[PDB]
Amino acid sequence: AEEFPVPNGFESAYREVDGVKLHYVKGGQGPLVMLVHGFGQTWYEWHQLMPELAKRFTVIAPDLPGLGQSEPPKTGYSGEQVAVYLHKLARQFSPDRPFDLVAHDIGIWNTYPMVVKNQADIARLVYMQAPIPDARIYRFPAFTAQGESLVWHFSFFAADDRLAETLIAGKERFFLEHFIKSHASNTEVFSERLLDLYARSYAKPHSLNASFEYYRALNESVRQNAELAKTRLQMPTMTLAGGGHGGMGTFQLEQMKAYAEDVEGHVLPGCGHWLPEECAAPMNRLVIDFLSRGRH
Amino acid sequence: AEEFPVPNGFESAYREVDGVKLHYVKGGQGPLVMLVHGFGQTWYEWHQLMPELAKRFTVIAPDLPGLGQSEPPKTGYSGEQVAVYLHKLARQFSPDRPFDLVAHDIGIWNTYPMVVKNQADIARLVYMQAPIPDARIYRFPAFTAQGESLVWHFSFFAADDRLAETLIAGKERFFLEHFIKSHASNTEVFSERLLDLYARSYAKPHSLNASFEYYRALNESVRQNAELAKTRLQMPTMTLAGGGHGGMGTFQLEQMKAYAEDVEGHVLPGCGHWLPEECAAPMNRLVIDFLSRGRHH
Repeated sequence: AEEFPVPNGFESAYREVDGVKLHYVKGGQGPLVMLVHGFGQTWYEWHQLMPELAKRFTVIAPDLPGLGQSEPPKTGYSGEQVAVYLHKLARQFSPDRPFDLVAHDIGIWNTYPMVVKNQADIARLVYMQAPIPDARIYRFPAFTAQGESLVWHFSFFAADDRLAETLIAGKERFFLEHFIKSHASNTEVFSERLLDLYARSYAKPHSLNASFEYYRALNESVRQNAELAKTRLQMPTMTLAGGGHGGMGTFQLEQMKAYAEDVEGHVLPGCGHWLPEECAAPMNRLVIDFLSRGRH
Repeated sequence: AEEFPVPNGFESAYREVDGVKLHYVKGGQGPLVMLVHGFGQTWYEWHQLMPELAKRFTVIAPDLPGLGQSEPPKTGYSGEQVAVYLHKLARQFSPDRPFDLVAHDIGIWNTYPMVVKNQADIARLVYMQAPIPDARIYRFPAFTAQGESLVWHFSFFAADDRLAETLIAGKERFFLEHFIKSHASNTEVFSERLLDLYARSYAKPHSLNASFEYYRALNESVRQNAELAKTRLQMPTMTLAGGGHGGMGTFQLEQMKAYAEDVEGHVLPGCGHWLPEECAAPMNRLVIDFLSRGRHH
C-alpha cells in the first residue's frame, strides 16, 4: 500500500540501484527535475509543487534510502554514499541531458557530493533549509537565550546506544509533532492527518533507525566534503530559507556563496523550516521561475 | 526508607525550610561544610568524601529540591529561588559562623546566588564541572567534530511540551546510563549496581520532572546572575574540572576568574564530568586540603 496519496497524473514506482530498491513518484514531460526530501518527511512533502512543475518538466521525487518506501542503503549513510544512489537513479531517467536538482534539509547532505563530482550532469540547483555539511555546523549554539536552539538535535540524533530510537519508539507521533512545530513558523499547515501519515512512515523500525543514521554519518560527511569543496560549483544555483522561527535566515545564501560562483538567494519572512508546506505558494513560484529560465 | 546507604556514623534526616521538606545526610564535628550534588545524582555522590571530611568538619549533604528524597521547591527552580532553601538549611546548623561550600554541576547554579548575596556566610568555596549561568553558555556548540557536545542537553531538557519527561519516562535507567557514561572518562566506575541506585531515585515522577525544571529555569538564572555578578566573590575559591572526555577543561577556572578575586583551579587528567566517582583519590585530596587551610576540628 502507498504511505501517501499519489497526485493525479503521477505514478508510484521502484527502481533497483546498486542492489537497493528505491521508491519514487514520477510524472510530467520534458527535462528532468529531481526533488529530494529531508528528515521527518518523504517524497510527499513535494506533492503540491509536483503537479505545477509537471507542466514543463519530468518530475521525480524519490524516498531517501531507508525512509518512506525505499530500502536502506547497502553501503552507508554518509553523503558520498547516499549520493551515488540518487545520482544513478536520476541518470536512469535522464541519461542524455543534464537534470535539475531541488533539495530540502538532509536532502542537501545526500546530494551535494554527486553535484560537485558530476557537474556536467546538473543543469540548475536549488537548495533550501540546511547547511551543506562543513565546519560551519560546529559554530551553531547548543542553547539560546530564548530556549532550545536550531540544531541541538544534531547531537541527539548522532548519539550512540541508539539513544534516539530507544527514547522515541512508542512516542513517534508525539516526537514528530514536537520537532515539526518547534522548527515551524506556521504550524497550522500540519493537520492531524498529515502528521499521522508522516509519523506512520518514519515509525517503521528500519526507517526510524535510517532517520538517525544520516546524523550518525554527519561528521564523516563533513570530512568527505572538505575534500570535495576544493572544486567550486559552476551551475546556476538558488538558495531558499525561512526568515521566521525555525528558518536558517541569511546563513543559507552566505554559505552557498563559498560553494557556488553563480548563486541567488531568498529569505522568506514569516516562514520556518518546512518551506514546501509552511509557505507552499511563494516557494513553488520561486522554484518554478528559477528552473524555467532553462530549457523546458 | 533510604534510597542510598548512609555511611557509618552519619544520619539521614529532614528539615522543613520555607514549607519544603529537604532531605540531607549529616555527620562529623567542627565547622560546617555543605556538599551540593548535581543532575542525575543525589547526596550519595559525596559518600566517599564525607567520612574523610567528617574527621575535621560537620558535613551536610542535602538532596536538591525535588531530587533524591527532597520535596520540590514551592517558589521555583531558578538559581536564586533554590539558593534560598540551601542557604537557610545551612544556617540552621551554622547560625553564628560562616560555613564551607562544595558544589557539582547544577549544584553551582543552585548555590551561586546565596554565595554572592551572603558573602560573609561563606568561608571557602569549591565549584566543579559546570558553568555558572551567564552569557557564556550561549557560546557552547550544539555539535562537535570530535567527541560530543557537552551541553546540547540544555536544549533537550529545556524544551517545552514536557519533551524530555515524555520521552524518558519508563526508560530512565537506560537514559541515565547513557548520559552518565557519555560524560565520563573512567566509565568503569559506573557499575550496573550503582546506576540502578541512581536511576531508581530520579525515576520518581516528581524527580524526573524536577530534574528538567532546573534547565527550564536556566535562562531565568542567567538573567538573575547578570545583576548579581556586579559584585565579585571575595572568599577563597577553588575550581575543579575533568581534563578527559566530558570534562570542562580550562573553562571552569577561566570563567571563575571573572567571578572571584581569589581562585585556584585544577584540571584532573583522565577524568570526565563525575569527579567524585571517576577520580575519587585526587579529587578528595584536593578538596580536603583546600578546606583544611581554614580552621577545622
